[PDB]
Amino acid sequence: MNYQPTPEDRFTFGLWTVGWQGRDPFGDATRRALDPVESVQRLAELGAHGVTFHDDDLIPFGSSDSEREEHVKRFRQALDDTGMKVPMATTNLFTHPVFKDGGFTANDRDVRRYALRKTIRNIDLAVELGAETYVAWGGREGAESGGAKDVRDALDRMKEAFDLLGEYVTSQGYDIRFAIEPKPNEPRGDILLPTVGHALAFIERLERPELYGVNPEVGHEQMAGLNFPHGIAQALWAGKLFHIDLNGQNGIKYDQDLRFGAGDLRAAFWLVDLLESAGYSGPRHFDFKPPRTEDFDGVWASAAGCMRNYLILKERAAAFRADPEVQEALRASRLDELARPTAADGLQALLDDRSAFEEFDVDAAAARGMAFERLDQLAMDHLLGAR
Amino acid sequence: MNYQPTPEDRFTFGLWTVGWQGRDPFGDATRRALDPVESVQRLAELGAHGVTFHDDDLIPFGSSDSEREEHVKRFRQALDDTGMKVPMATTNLFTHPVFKDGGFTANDRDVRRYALRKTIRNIDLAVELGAETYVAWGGREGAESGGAKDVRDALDRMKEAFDLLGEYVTSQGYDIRFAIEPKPNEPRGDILLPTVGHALAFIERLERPELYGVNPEVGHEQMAGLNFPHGIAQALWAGKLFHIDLNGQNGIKYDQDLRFGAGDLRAAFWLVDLLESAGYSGPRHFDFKPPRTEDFDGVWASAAGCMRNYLILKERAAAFRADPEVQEALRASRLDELARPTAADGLQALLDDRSAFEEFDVDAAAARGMAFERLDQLAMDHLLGAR
Amino acid sequence: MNYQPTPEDRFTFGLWTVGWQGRDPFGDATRRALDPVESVQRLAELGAHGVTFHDDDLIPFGSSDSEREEHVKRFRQALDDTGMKVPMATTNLFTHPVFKDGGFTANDRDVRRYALRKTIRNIDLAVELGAETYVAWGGREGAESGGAKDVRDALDRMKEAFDLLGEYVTSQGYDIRFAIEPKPNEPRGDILLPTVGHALAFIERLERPELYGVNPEVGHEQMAGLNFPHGIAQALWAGKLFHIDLNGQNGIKYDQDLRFGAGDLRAAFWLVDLLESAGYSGPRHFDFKPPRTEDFDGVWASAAGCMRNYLILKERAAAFRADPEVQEALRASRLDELARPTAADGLQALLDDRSAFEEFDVDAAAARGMAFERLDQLAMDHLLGAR
Amino acid sequence: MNYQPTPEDRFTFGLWTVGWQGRDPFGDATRRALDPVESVQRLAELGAHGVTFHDDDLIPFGSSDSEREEHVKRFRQALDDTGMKVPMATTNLFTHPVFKDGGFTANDRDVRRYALRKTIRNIDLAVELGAETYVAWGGREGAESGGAKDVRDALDRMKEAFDLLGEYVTSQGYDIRFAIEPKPNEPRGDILLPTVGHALAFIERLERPELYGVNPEVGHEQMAGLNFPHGIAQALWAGKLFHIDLNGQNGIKYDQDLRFGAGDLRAAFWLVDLLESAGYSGPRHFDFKPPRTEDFDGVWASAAGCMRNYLILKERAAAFRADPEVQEALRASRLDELARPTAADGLQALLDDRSAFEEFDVDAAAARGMAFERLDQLAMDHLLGAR
Ligand SMILES: O=C[C@H](O)[C@@H](O)[C@H](O)CO
Ligand SMILES: O=C[C@H](O)[C@@H](O)[C@H](O)CO
Ligand SMILES: O=C[C@H](O)[C@@H](O)[C@H](O)CO
Ligand SMILES: O=C[C@H](O)[C@@H](O)[C@H](O)CO
Ligand SMILES: [Mn+2]
Ligand SMILES: [Mn+2]
Ligand SMILES: [Mn+2]
Ligand SMILES: [Mn+2]
Ligand SMILES: [Mn+2]
Ligand SMILES: [Mn+2]
Ligand SMILES: [Mn+2]
Ligand SMILES: [Mn+2]
Repeated sequence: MNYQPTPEDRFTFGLWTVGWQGRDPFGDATRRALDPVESVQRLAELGAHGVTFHDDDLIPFGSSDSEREEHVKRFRQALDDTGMKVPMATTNLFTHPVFKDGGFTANDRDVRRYALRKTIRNIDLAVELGAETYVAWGGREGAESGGAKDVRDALDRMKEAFDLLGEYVTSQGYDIRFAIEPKPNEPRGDILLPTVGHALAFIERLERPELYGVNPEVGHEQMAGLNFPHGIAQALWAGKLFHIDLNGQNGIKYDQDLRFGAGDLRAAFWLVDLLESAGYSGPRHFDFKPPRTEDFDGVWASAAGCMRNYLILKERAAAFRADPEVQEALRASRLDELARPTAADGLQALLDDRSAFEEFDVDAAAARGMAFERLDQLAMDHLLGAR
Repeated sequence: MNYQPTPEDRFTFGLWTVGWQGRDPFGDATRRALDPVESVQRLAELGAHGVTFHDDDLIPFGSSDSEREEHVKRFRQALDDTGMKVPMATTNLFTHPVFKDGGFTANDRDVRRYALRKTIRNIDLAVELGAETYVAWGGREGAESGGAKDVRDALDRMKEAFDLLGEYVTSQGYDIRFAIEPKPNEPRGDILLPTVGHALAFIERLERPELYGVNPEVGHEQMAGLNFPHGIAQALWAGKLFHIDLNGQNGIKYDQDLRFGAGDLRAAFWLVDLLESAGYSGPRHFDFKPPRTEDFDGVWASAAGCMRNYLILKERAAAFRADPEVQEALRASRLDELARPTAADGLQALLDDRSAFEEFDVDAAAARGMAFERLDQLAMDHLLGAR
Repeated sequence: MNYQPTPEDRFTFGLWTVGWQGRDPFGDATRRALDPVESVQRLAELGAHGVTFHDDDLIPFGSSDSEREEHVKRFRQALDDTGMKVPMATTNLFTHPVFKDGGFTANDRDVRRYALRKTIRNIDLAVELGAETYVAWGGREGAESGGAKDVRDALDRMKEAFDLLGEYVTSQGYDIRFAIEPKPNEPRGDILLPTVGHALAFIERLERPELYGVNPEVGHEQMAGLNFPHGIAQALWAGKLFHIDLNGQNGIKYDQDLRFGAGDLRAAFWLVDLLESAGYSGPRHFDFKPPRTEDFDGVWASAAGCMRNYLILKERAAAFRADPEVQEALRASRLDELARPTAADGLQALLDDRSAFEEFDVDAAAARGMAFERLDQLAMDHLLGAR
Repeated sequence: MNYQPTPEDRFTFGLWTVGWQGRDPFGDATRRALDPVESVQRLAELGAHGVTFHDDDLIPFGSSDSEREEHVKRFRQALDDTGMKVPMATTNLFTHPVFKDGGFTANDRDVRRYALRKTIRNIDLAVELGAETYVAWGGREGAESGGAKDVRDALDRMKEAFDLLGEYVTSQGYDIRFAIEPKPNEPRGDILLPTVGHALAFIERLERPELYGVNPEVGHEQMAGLNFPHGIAQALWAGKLFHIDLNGQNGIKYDQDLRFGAGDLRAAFWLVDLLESAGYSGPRHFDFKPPRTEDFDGVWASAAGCMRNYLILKERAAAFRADPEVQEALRASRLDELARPTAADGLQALLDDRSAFEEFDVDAAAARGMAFERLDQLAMDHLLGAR
């Protein structure tokens, strides 16, 4: 009873994940830097389907056009040697000090123009390597104090930047869509577009809303104490689940980025149940950090655990949905009824229907138990293999 | 140096606020029930502009049409005697046991039809009494376990219900708009549309989005650790701030509903700064609960404190914005620059502008300090009257 | 592969758990009251070992001595008929309005004397029914505002009350110990002795510290975002784990009291691992509330799930500790070394040991990986039965 | 109406506070390193009384005995030139990779011995420079996973280390006491002794408890959602408030370390009220980080704000306690009664007192209002200078 990933499972990792050196707010790096070529080779051996990158992970900041081309050629040869793909790319608009007050919403206009230029340069590269999605995480957009940022002005600036990127992609005829990734705080005291809901609402005000979706991260919605699977169902309902970041988090605290399955395990089960039942077909991307207590062996074990945990949860959710006893429990809890329209008969029919009010027996309806605890215990039995 | 409210300040209170008997999950009521007529009279004496109600606060559940009319006539006479208005009304779809699994999203179809009928009956009453806004708080919509609610089906049901209410209002020619009020949890384990962002996004999928806005509550966004003034700026940016619920909360815990100004005082200051500077012209509604430790004297002192605290914050934010030293600090922090377009010159101009990339001096830009702490201390000096 | 509880498993429940009518801050009861005799009989049938009670759960507040004796005789006959025991008892010092500002720390001296009298009356009853532990949950001790309670004065009053109860027990020659149960908030804004640590520290200032221990609750330490199993290890380290309250909670929010195993499942696994490995021999008490969505069938299914979940976790933690591959992993992570004294050689020997400083190779030591992720994945494999 | 600090106010700062370069988990330093001599001079000019240090802030890790002496001589001359003192010192047992699994509780025994040696070397230096308090923050003691640390073994190791340090100090005849500083998480997933309560309880198990107290930090207890002033009153009640770390934090999130007065302003007011009324006479130490958005001018403005905010709160709490109207309100809320013994008459007298039970009028007592909201509004009026 083994669970082996194959490239067909669509598992992807950022270069910055297995490549994290372990530098935290309180400590120095515990591991040497990894050459991107080595990460591509090691991930291919574990069964991953591909990798993602920020511009700065692949081409060191400040590289001349000569070194740039060299870094790209070497990477490209590693992808050719292993069959690994690059489904998503993003920009680093958070490390360099110039971004201390943001990229797209920095108060300084000069920095905002620079941020757009750095981004556009990377979209060209992403298209060349075949990415289908371009993510945007505005980690420096926000503030630590109230007077430092007028948020209405900041959203105008954020809209302006995304509308210019949409103009660029359409002008070039590229087949690439954008995915905004929300985070409530860290590194800024409060970050703009803090949750999936805030990001979905913002997209509706862009000039071409169809080019943009969300890239939610498990641990970021949990940093606000929200239900991850409910946020994802809202993103699927809106047709905006363009990409996803998988990891684990233990509650409202700093962003841990533990391997997928760590953190809230029941949430991980319901998330896999939802992705598989809704037919999500994008990459299963892991944005995690092998703890700094680990050496290289531990990095590879942590990345392998990410894939393993998804495969086990996939099997348990499938057995759960397939069990006839569960199907009867879902009927007993009226899941079937939730799926039917409340009033396909229309407004006038509802208004004339005495069974909906005048003669509705509230006490009989109220006495009906929901049977949700029997259903939840079947789900627990299935996750634990005690079924 | 006194701060007296007058009806011109637009301060409103729910009957359920000063009328809360003090029953909590762990204890019996500490105060006798108040007759709505008495609350109208006492609030008019403190300087309030009006009151709001849930159908069940005014007409006891189960009342025959005869008692209904009687409860309304008496209320109407109290409004005439004091000059108090009724700017908002709402429905109780949470107390009666029939609503244990929700109103609009209950799994039982019969309950969902009943919920719509109970709501429609109250919209007619609200219009008769002159309300301009009808709020919807789906406190029972959500779940305690994963299998109990398919959220995509639940959002279809929630959309269906709001679309039918929109059809009803337009069919009757009423001048009333709806305001959805988000809450992340309590009484359900997780509530649907948990934050202002989730509610704004949902409204964009309704058949007539222009009839719906949000009614955010200070304490509810703080229950998710979010920045209230940032959520309100997003609601104003979208043109959807239809009404607001003012109160205080000390962090992520049960919903406290303390008087306005209690809880996060700095957030209260920035919220008042924003409402007044954006020109919000709706009611300043207090949805709070005088602590159960209080007698009737304490209820009235708590409600008076609500208004007083808003008036003091209003004065301090106005002195803050009016101070020439603050105006120079805002320029020093580049608030002026955040308000200017990043690229009014257009995409092609940005792409050809070498000053935005090729010749951008990142190090010089990065070395520029934001001066946000000097600005924040001026704001602190102003709030404390140490300026 | 079934998991049947027997009285030998020591599973206990409060009358107030399966007896919760479902009244919440926002809603009326959804279930009729249960006669204590019926709960005793139903729990005996599910395999429980016993029940616990607050004075007010067994004898309705205000009962004359005649009704009191009657309520006791009936209960006593049900215990005799089923073989159920009563290992713990407690006092209700939170429901009646008189307790609105606390019991032992109320500002009114008269209420504090009354609280002690009500408690003493119940200790006599508890001893008569054979309880070995008397719990104290000061749910009303605390405040919603800063000036309302001087905490140093409040701790003097709390010490005085516990010292008088200790004097009473010793004077009567009773074999009963006290267990203080911490809760950070709810129903008060902030409760005194908010966590296990605060309660252990307070006990050290009592006149006879040996008579007092703690009764930690899973969900209460999680309401402060703390690690439950770490708090329990500290209570075991101090020799103060007198009783325990088992349930589930999903994070920092209102006190949910879900059935045990719900909430943080990994925490539940590590807690069972610790109770069983440390040899905890007290009752396994469930302080939970079957959700108000349930009818009587759902109440009994929820209580049965509590016991089932403990039994499954017990089996998985035992298989985890018994696996030779886990034993080698623990050695690989140096768990063996953590158990050895750092300096049994003494201070002078450590000071003269050049291998501890002057010649310590920090870089070699730092490069050693902890292998914690391999170990954690083995634990995950074991919990899920994927091992 | 100015608030100027003087050395008599006892304001102190760590070298690491104004010296923070701005490196965060997501970004590079934004400011150049400061020479400790320059910080001493600048702080003396702002009115500080002294500075504190970790060994590594003063003498770069790895320095030979020759460079060590040089770093000390230069520092010593700056203290002589300005009249600044050094009231506290501490050890860095968290930055170097060797400490990745902790100092005193690392699984590797060799690292634990090294940690003690590094600490002892610094206690000698601290005594030489005149420190009266030696702080211990075990930031790396804890874990990210359950199996990685047996907590009972870890507490044995932590007790062993503190007992050896106590043996060393007494053996040398030094007049220095230890202060343990709690933090619930960050950098480890969960840190041992997470709150003031956990640290006070642990001290009671040391061989010489009188040598140890706590160094609580505002932002750390708030990271667990706890009430800072209540934790401090418990530490004062126990006679263990040896030192204090002042700063601001906005809720449960990463450790922000904002300047004092930022964060929870009402908590800051009640904390100052308590320190001043209890007569705390130790240093008023600021452990904060000027935001990375700032240049050197902003660093100095942030440090000056720390002192200013304490002085303003000190004035408002003193006016609050001195107001006759407040004194009458405290009597109205029975603060006077909370300070009197509940039963100085003794147990037997309480048991025979019918006024405490048999004839206690619970309904009359329950109807008495606490008048806490009037009292809290007076406190708000006083903090805002609207009084
Ligand atoms: O920009 C980095 C990514 O876009 C993101 O997914 C980070 O790794 C933050 O979660
Ligand atoms: O339905 C009640 C209201 O709509 C709401 O504002 C409540 O008082 C919850 O906050
Ligand atoms: O007083 C009730 C109990 O002592 C306690 O365990 C409650 O059920 C709160 O958790
Ligand atoms: O060890 C550093 C200190 O002891 C501490 O106060 C830190 O600055 C963490 O808060
Ligand atoms: Mn993350
Ligand atoms: Mn991410
Ligand atoms: Mn509320
Ligand atoms: Mn509200
Ligand atoms: Mn509880
Ligand atoms: Mn309990
Ligand atoms: Mn800190
Ligand atoms: Mn500190």
